[PDB]
Amino acid sequence: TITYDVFLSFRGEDTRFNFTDHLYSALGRRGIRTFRDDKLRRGEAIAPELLKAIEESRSSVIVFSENYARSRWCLDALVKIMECHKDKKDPGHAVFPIFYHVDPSHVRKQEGSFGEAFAGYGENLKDKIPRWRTALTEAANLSGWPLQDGYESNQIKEITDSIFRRLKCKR
Ligand SMILES: NC(=O)c1ccc[n+]([C@@H]2O[C@H](COP(=O)([O-])OP(=O)(O)OC[C@H]3O[C@@H](n4cnc5c(N)ncnc54)[C@H](O)[C@@H]3O)[C@@H](O)[C@H]2O)c1
Repeated sequence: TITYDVFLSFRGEDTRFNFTDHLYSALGRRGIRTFRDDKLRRGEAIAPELLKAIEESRSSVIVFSENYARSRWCLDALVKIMECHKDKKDPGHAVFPIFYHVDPSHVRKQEGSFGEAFAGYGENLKDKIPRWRTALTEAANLSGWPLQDGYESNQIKEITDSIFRRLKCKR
């Protein structure tokens, strides 16, 4: 079953109210139905509604940001997104990564200030760190958009145009 065209994965502390919100609106203007979580959530494990939303999405757009790996919920959602890209067919789950002011290699290799996040995870999350690294490394190896300082409105326009074209070709 399919409900959304795009599941928007992002680190709220970094881009909730600014870049990802403008990206969310641009996707809507193109007729791309997008799930952008805005609910208050608490607890240890990721909310099941988010995992369910990923399963019912034709694709996921990941807004990688400096502190993305500092949130277990973002990493857990990424693991689900990549398990979906690999295992799901009819329809497939496309994955569009956006490196928002982060070096793509910092995400792929878990290096730089982006990689420092894994020092804060202890042995309570030993079993998780390998699937987290693998999901990050895999996601960073899909054709995306490295975004450095620049006119964001144009960056988002090119990104959502390319996603609109790719999703229409997948249908
Ligand atoms: N999947 C891709 O489209 C892509 C593109 C470039 C590099 N890479 C990864 O980086 C490694 C090294 O690449 P290189 O030797 O060409 O030099 P490099 O690491 O400098 O990358 C070349 C250019 O591609 C950009 N880039 C990196 N990851 C990207 C991605 N996922 N989507 C779009 N652009 C991306 C970089 O910012 C850089 O401008 C490769 O072995 C691969 O794992 C992947």
